[PDB]
Amino acid sequence: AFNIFFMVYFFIRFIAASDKLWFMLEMYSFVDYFTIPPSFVSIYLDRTWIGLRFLRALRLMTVPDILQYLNVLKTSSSIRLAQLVSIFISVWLTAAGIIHLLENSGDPLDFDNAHRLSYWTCVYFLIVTMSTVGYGDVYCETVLGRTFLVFFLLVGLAIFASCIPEIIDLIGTRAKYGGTLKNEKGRRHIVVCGHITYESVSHFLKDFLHEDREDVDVEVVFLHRKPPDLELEGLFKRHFTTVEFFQGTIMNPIDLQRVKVHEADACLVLANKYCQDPDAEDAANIMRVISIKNYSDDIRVIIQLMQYHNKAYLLNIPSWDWKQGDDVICLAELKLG
Amino acid sequence: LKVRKYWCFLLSSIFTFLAGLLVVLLWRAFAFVCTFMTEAKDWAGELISGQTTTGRILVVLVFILSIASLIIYFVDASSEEVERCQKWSNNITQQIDLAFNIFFMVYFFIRFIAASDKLWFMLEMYSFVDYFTIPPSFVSIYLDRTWIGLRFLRALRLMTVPDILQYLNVLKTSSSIRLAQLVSIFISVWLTAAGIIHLLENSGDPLDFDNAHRLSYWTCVYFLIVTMSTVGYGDVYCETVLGRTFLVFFLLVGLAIFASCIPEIID
Ligand SMILES: CC(C)CCC[C@@H](C)[C@H]1CC[C@H]2[C@@H]3CC=C4C[C@@H](O)CC[C@]4(C)[C@H]3CC[C@]12C
Ligand SMILES: CC(C)CCC[C@@H](C)[C@H]1CC[C@H]2[C@@H]3CC=C4C[C@@H](O)CC[C@]4(C)[C@H]3CC[C@]12C
Ligand SMILES: [K+]
Ligand SMILES: [K+]
Ligand SMILES: [K+]
Ligand SMILES: [K+]
Repeated sequence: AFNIFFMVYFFIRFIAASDKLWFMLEMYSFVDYFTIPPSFVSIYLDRTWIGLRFLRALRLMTVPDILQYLNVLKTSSSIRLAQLVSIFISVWLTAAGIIHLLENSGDPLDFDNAHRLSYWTCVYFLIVTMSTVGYGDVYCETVLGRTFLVFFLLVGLAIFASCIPEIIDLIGTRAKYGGTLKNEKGRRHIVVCGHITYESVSHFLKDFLHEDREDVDVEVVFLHRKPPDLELEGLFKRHFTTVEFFQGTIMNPIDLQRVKVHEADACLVLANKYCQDPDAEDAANIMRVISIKNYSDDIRVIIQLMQYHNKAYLLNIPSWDWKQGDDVICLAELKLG
Repeated sequence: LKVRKYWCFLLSSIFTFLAGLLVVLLWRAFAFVCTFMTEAKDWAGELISGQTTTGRILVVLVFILSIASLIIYFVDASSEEVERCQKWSNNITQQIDLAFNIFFMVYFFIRFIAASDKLWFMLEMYSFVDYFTIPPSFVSIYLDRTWIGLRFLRALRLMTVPDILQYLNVLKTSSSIRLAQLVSIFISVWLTAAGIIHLLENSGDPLDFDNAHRLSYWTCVYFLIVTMSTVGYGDVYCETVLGRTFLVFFLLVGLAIFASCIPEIID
């Protein structure tokens, strides 16, 4: 019942083929040549043979094509991952079928040195070979089995060494920093963005959380684009109950929702004082204030500014209001003062 | 050993995980249809991170019994048999195991309170270790018989050593933190995988248990390092169906760990 469907599917593919000569030599059609015709012969002969039924595993390499036809796979990484997994599994299962047939049948024209091996033992034997472990508990004994193993060792080992490392890093690790900040009743928090480094965060947290000042239950939420390094991650661990970090940009309205800017007491924009171009640094920080004010107008913003002539741009923003608590800390004005 | 009660140990661990999973979901529904918790949640989170003086003691105390729990598992796996019945009062090893396990459940409860969301906490990797470790101890207490079970999961607790050292500010530079993470990950995976091989090979195939392969735990440790190095002497190899099945999955991922951790540890 399955084979008759595949021949009419083969005929449909034949009609759709642009050139018939190259279609007959296609890899997929070669699978159908050695699969369906044996079924009819076994029907007339009233006897069954395992034959080359292992070639059905080669049909798994068209799964990424099938998923792309239905638009299930969209991003490039998912397409690459699907191709590598499908190729590795199909080759692994097909090679195990070849070993299973050659070993169990025995040498041709005598068929007296048959080696009894289960198919799943051959699957286990194949993965030991591709990993280059080679226990030797299971090994090929027939001439044909060893002959195929010689060719497989040349090409099969390269597939394992190229697919598995690329599969692992493509999967990667789950995003450690992400998701929305959990809402709490009667909770006060501030959002700190801009120049977020280990030196800037540690210096800020020491001054912000000092037992010489009044005790207030305000927690700090950090938003930055680049993931933190190991030193910064350890610092956040030591302040687990009062400091939270999220990965994202203040210019993305989605990320502003994640950190709950509209519910924050104030937004603090740190600046890179040791920057090559003070004008470029000031322009980036000014755009951050515009993004925050665009999301909501009644949010207190405190921003570190590098040069005084850039202060006019912030003052000309319609939503900027010094009465409501918006402040500009100009390093050039304060230092020279 | 006429009838094996290993299913009772597995059923209780599955039931405990399922009961806790639905209770959290039911409590969310119960809360939906219907100040101390907030105060306790902040206090609990401060304790597990070792911010206060009592928090530092608990974090250090967690380190001490994490190694101790694994050590008593080594002497427990040295037994020739995997299943045996004995009075709990006769052996002092079971008594010490109970003393360590009761601490880990109250430590689990403290971590549960400190958790921001309870649903994701129940699915955490660390909590999965506690699901299959402590509930079997109580079942073995009532059944008056002991089983090796999944006690090898205690080695997974070693991956929190870098977190413990970071809580106490022992690790400061980035290189030391990276080195601690790689060493802890490699050792925990190596010891856990050896425990899986030791259990599967010694127990035998399920529902028959007649093809058991007698292997010591340290032989499995030696077998694992030969596998990850891709040397494969073949003097020691898996014979059971379940043992080979796990080896197939380990060869896909375990070999990558060795090839990525050891070169990075050396330099
Ligand atoms: C594309 C064509 C020309 C390639 C050559 C045809 C191939 C596929 C055919 C022709 C001869 C056939 C082989 C003849 C003899 C044997 C030995 C038997 O115990 C297993 C099958 C096996 C190994 C056959 C496999 C398929 C085979 C190799
Ligand atoms: C997270 C949950 C859903 C995963 C599935 C539950 C797992 C952990 C449980 C359910 C069935 C259990 C298995 C049932 C049978 C056996 C065979 C026995 O000789 C060794 C233990 C072993 C191998 C058990 C290991 C643990 C097990 C696999
Ligand atoms: K090798
Ligand atoms: K070898
Ligand atoms: K080898
Ligand atoms: K060998």
